[PDB]
Order: sequence, then C-alpha cells, then structure tokens
Amino acid sequence: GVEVCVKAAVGHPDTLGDSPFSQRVLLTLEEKKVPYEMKLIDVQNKPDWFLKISPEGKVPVFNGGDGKWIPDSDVITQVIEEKYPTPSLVTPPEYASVGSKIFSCFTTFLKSKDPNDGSEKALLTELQALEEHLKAHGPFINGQNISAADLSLAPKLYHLQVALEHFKGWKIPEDLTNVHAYTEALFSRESFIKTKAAKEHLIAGWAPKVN
Ligand SMILES: O=C1O[C@H]([C@@H](O)CO)C(O)=C1O
Repeated sequence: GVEVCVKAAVGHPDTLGDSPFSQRVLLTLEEKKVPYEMKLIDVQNKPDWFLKISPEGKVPVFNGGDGKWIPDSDVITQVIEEKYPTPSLVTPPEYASVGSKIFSCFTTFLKSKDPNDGSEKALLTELQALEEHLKAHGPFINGQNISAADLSLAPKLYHLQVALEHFKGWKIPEDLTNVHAYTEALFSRESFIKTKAAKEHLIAGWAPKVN
C-alpha cells in the first residue's frame, strides 16, 4: 500500500493543508488512480514517528511500499510515473520548464510592501509567457491531455490566485484568456477538488509571511 505524508492545514491537524508540493504528489496519485493512505503532518508540531522517518522534517515524503520514505516532489512524481505508467503523465522535455518562474515571482510580489518595485511586472511577464505557450500549445501544457507539468503548476497557480486576490486584491488580467481557461479547467478537476486546501487555510498559511 502506497503512503504519503503531507502538510496539514495550519491550526487544524486533522485537515488537509496547502503545500503545493504535497498537492502535486496527491494529484499524481489521484489522476493515476493509485490507492494510497494519506498521513497528515502538523508541520509546526511534527510527530516523533515522522521525524524518525523524515529526520530533516521534509514534507511530502512518499512510501511506494518498498520500505523507504522518499522526499522531493520532483523525484516522487517520477517514481510514481515509473511504477504506474498508465495513464502516462510524461511531459515532453521541451515543455518541462513552462511556468517554472511563476511561483517564485508570485511569492515575491505577495510579500512585497513596495507597490513599485517591479515585483508585479515580473509576475505578469511570466504569466504572459504562460499565456503565449497555451495560446500555441493549449489547452494543457502538452496540448491535450494532462501531464506532470500540469500537476506541478496547478497547485502553484491556485496559491497565486487565492493569495494575491485576498492579500492584495490583485487578479490575473482577463486579457490572459488561455491562462484563465487553464486554471478553470485544472481547478475544477475531480482530483484537484479532492486534494486542494480550503481557501481559508491557504490564507492562514500565508498570513504570517505577509506580516
Ligand atoms: O510554498 C508553500 O505554500 C504553503 C503556504 O502555507 C506558505 O507557507 C506552504 O506550506 C508551502 O511550502
């Protein structure tokens, strides 16, 4: 039986949390229909049994059954791909890095207390780049259908949308038609609904960092 340890909601240890790296792994298992047991970890009060298997406190960690817990959502989703090849979620190498700078540009903008430091323009630039790729190779990152790159980016765009809307009243411009089509499609997938954090918990996860 496959098991995964993921972040719990801040202040709510029995509730699924908002780690986008955790969600990437959960989405992968859900989309590949792999049965798994989810273990919720309060990352501000990690249980000792967990530190024994993840001594650096890394979350998520994945146990494919083969008697070992592995970290790093990149590595984990590759291991899952190898163990459960169908449906294939392989993203072509040429598209692997589509949207790679979006999350970091988002977190900088989110935490920016200077409305004119160019952190917004940076984010738009990356969003613009994503909009161009989907315009040419939509609807997903590999046209159709869904692949690993989508399951990595979707959780991050969810953070961007919810957090920027809440903390800065900022929205992805309507002009970016393909991106809006993209997030609408991805966020409404059964797997995404099942594995996403309630928005209040995502907001709670970011609030201390904003302040
Ligand atoms: O990047 C992340 O988004 C959430 C949020 O809670 C910020 O801490 C978190 O746990 C991640 O590591």
